Amino acid sequence: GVFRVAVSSMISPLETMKGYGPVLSYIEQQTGRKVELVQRRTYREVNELIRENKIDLAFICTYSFVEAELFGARPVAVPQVEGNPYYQAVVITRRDSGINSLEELRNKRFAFTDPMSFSGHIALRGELVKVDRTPETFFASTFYTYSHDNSLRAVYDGIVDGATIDSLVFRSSNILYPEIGAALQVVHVSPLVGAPPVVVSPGLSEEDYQLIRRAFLNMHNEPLGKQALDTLFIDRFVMVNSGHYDYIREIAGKI
Repeated sequence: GVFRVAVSSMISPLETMKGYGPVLSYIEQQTGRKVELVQRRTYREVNELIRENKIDLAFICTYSFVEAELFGARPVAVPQVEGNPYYQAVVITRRDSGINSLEELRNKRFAFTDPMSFSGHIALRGELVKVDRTPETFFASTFYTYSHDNSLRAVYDGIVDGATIDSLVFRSSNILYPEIGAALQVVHVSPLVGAPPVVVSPGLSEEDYQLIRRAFLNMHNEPLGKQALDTLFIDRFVMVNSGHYDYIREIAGKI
């Protein structure tokens, strides 16, 4: 049958099929199966498609992966970006705010991305356990933007006092958008975590799992695979190291 690949529609609005097109063509080449792109606004909805075996493969966030593993989602491979199969969250404020630390955001307005994002939510919910607080009992108000880009924009425009976003989104935005760049500062960085594993649904056969894993790990050695990687701003796919996610697994237990 069709091979269904699920992604969030909010990471790159209007540019999702443009971004994923080449890698879907690569999956078609390596599997011989017609590929359908399945989009949802929320990572909660993407995880429910995986749980119910309504899709074969998904590009999900790192906290989504820690939840999806409990219902038998299997990691395929991990993207290596800027030479690292790992990353962190950054907390950003305006240089002119007088808010120069995570601590000084107490009783301030804060933006998260998707509730199931590590770099956009769970990193900060986890760290606040240190002082027996939650976002709701630490910040004056919280808002879920479902977008690293839109959280960065809300800090820039002064709508919120702070946000947590992916480090590469921030550093790339600083280059692309020079004025937003000069207005913003990183005041806090999270611990390191593994890059989000590409996953398959629990229903997939062991032969299909091995075929897909080998295709992802070999993608950088195939001409179409190289085009797919360049388009996604990924160096290559490397083998999953389960230990890379243990900080997130521990946070999940502490809520």
